[PDB]
Amino acid sequence: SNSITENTSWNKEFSAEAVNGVFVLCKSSSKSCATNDLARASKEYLPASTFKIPNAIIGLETGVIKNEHQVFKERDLTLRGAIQVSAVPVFQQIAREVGEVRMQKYLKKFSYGNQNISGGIDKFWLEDQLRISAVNQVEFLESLYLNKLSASKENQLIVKEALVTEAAPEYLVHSKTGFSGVGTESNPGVAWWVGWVEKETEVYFFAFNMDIDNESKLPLRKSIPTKIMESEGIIG
Amino acid sequence: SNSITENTSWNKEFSAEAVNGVFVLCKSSSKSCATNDLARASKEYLPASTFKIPNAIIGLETGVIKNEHQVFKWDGKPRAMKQWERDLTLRGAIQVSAVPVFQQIAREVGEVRMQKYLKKFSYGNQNISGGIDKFWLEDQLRISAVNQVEFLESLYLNKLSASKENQLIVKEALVTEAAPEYLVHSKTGFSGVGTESNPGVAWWVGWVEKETEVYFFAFNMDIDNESKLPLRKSIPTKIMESEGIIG
Repeated sequence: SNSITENTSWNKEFSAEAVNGVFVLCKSSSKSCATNDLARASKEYLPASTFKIPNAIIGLETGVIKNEHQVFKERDLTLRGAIQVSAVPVFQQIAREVGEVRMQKYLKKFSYGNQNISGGIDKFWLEDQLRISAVNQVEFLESLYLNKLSASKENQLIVKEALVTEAAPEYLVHSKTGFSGVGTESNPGVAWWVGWVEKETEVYFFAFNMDIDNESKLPLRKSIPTKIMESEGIIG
Repeated sequence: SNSITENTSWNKEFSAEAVNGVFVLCKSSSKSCATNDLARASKEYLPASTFKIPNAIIGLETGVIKNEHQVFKWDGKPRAMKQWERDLTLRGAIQVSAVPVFQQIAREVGEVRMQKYLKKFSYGNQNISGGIDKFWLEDQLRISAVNQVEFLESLYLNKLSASKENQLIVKEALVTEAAPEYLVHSKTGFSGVGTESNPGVAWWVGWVEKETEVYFFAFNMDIDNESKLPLRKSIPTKIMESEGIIG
């Protein structure tokens, strides 16, 4: 069995910046998750570039992505290079070569959100038909961490290393940002930060999302979760 | 086939700190390497904890290390450093240089398998004599900075005689710095202080993966005082910063 609890110890991190959002933090050894908002933790949002995680695994499994050091046979762009920069055309052509049938098959195997890829093969992760919750993101990342997705162990290891974003002697942070855009005041955009931390022998999975109606607030997608995980003694 | 070229453009990074040492830097591949000291670049030295890289690969390929998520449990007995007195992951044991974890891996691998893999890996003089749990710390095993680059390039390319999975597990365990522009994979080593006339050796070896290019590096220096240990990272870091590789 696994569990989730709602806490209030992190509410001060959101209200100080007037941010509507959710953080989900799961400790692997205890199979326990904590969140500031159970309803928003289960609410499905378009994934935007957090979709580069399953798209990279599917691209490698289908053979569309050549290897860790060269996406396609920029010409010498590495998989990590494509995940960091926007690389809009790169993941568009990966999705096109994968195709709707195989993309649908793998998102069902991965239990990835509502699995609705309607709206166009090269932009459905932005069309707002495909949606995934913060809880679903941490479940998906735990499966990737354990090499339990329906993909080769090698391809899961390649994507795990490509997602490293911070390294310290005591921990490794794997993460991915996403941003749908600013939307409007009545219908704001969504900004994500999802990932996990390998800290000594413990592993912490996390997923953050927030309403955003101004790119001015974009830095908060990393600063709020960073402050929570620093207060928990996980990073920093 | 491979060429080693000696330049003087990094000599001030060494003379400013009164350090006798060598830096080897290769862009893309080991086909062309640059160094401050052609003779020292190929001179073989005790690997010390840089040996944890092949030892980890061999531990995984022999099954002594069961898998990626292996935890090395602390039995509660005294260890030489307090940071080793705890359960450790493979990355944890590598990052804190937990000698006793790797001594037990070496004992379980055994002399016959250890010799076989160092021959497959072309790992320096491949001399493992003197004690299965200390040959890389105080005996006759020797490897040069150029050989370290060649070995790390093979690992980067998944060309060592080991599964691709096991090479990927060790490569992720070696990550030491991450930035949007690059990942640094690296390992330090320090044989000990020796004496003023017969100093020890300190190492920093690794590689830097950028968006479209890779750089392999190996540094070693004479050291007779622990106060000089920080130079094993500061000299090569200053060189790679001046080359626009990191920072």
